[PDB]
Amino acid sequence: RVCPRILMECKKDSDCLAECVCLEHGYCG
Repeated sequence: RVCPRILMECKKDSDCLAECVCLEHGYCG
């Protein structure tokens, strides 16, 4: 559940660092 709250763009879930995932807005959780 390690996914600090940051708003960066993302194309796919792997694009985000840590355990974060790419949410509907196209940004990491």
